[PDB]
Amino acid sequence: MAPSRANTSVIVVGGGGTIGSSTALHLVRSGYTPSNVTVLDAYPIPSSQSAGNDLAKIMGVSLRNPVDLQLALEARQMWNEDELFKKFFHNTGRLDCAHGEKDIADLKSGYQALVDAGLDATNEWLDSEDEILKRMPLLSRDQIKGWKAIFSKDGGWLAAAKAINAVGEYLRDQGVRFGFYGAGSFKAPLLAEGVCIGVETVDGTRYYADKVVLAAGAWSPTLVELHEQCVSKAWVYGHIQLTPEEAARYKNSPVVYNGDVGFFFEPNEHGVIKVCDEFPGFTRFKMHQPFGAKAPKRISVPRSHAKHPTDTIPDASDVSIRRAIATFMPQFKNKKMFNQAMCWCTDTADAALLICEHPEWKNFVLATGDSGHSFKLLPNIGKHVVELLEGTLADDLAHAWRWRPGSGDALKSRRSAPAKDLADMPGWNHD
Ligand SMILES: Cc1cc2nc3c(=O)[nH]c(=O)nc-3n(C[C@H](O)[C@H](O)[C@H](O)COP(=O)(O)OP(=O)(O)OC[C@H]3O[C@@H](n4cnc5c(N)ncnc54)[C@H](O)[C@@H]3O)c2cc1C
Ligand SMILES: [Cl-]
Ligand SMILES: [Cl-]
Ligand SMILES: [Cl-]
Ligand code: NA
Ligand code: NA
Repeated sequence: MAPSRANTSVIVVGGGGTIGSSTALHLVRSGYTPSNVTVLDAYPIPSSQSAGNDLAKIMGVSLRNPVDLQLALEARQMWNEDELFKKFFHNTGRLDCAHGEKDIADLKSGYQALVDAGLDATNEWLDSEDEILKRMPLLSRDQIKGWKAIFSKDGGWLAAAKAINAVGEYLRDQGVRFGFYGAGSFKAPLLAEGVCIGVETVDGTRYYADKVVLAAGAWSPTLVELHEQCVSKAWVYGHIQLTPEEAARYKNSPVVYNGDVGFFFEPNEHGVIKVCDEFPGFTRFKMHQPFGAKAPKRISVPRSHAKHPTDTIPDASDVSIRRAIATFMPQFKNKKMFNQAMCWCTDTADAALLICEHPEWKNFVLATGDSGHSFKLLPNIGKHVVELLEGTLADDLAHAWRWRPGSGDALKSRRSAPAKDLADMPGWNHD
């Protein structure tokens, strides 16, 4: 007879990443026996190639629809109040800025949506250079001519690697089982007459459990057949070094974001500032056969920086990140950029998550579709994956997250354009 919580075993594939580690965290917190939880990943938690594993990330701009609202609020509560996560959230505030008549109009209606969702207390509209420089004087009046902004008091950045590592340490201490590398890289579900009973990894190690969760990020559509519900894309970052004097000047600075430029935020403990641009992402299409598809298909397969650490970023991304520096930090415009790299995410057509049982395999549950904006949900997203496993997922979440092949083009998703492909963007490959 099929089990209580204490007797239920769960494998989390990709449990070294954002959604996976959250899932393992909430299994244990909700009272699964730790030894009954297995975390499998290609790399040790925090996984080298996890989009959530770098020294610092920003919370980022919320999406403006009610499910994302509720998730981001859940997350915010936990980043403020959860003893595990609190210490890694740096509540510097955020400026979401815009320039151009269309962009500013969209920013303003976005602002109104926030007011109308009841976030008026923590968001203010800034309608001049002066009001923006008040919130961050270190911005350049020349550069932000005619900018307007939303300032969010609740915004900030996240010691992301440190957070996932704290989760990993907690899982470890509690007695979660780990397999990494050959013993952690998913190859295929184990199936008994149409029902999933485990997974086999690349090196042929077999694991058995009552539930399997595929939280494999950008790799999810490469591992099992998803009929293009998820299309995986790379974004880019670089770093600049500030002197101790400069770093101290920039300390406690808000996150600054502009959708036409990119973002940056305060330097870390080592006086390093991370800079990103904003763009529709890059695919890397090639032939690959997920499991559960008759035949190899052209799909976007991440080019992993962990597998290929000599990779950088396309020349065009160097140019766009440079432009961001020159706009945000004109006085640093000559600083050398280092540790430029790509991180991989996976887009759904509607940019909502894909968290559902796989129609073909009972007890095989997808938890992916992160759509380039889910790191903020590290604290909370696992709770809802567990809910799904337990049949208790709220209706609206289950709906937003449901299986939905053929329901839109994820290559474009909600971005401004279909992603370009790395094959056509020179300068990242240094083999
Ligand atoms: C530059 C950049 C800026 C971003 N900005 C923001 C932001 O401001 N705010 C925000 O909320 N989000 C942001 N995102 C997105 C955020 O990083 C992701 O949405 C989130 O981290 C993805 O979570 P995930 O668990 O789906 O994937 P990941 O964290 O990448 O985890 C997937 C895991 O699966 C593992 N895996 C892969 N293949 C296998 C296999 N065969 N077997 C076992 N395991 C496997 C991987 O090793 C990895 O650990 C940003 C991302 C990038 C790259
Ligand atoms: Cl932010
Ligand atoms: Cl300076
Ligand atoms: Cl490759
Ligand atoms: Na990293
Ligand atoms: Na200034």
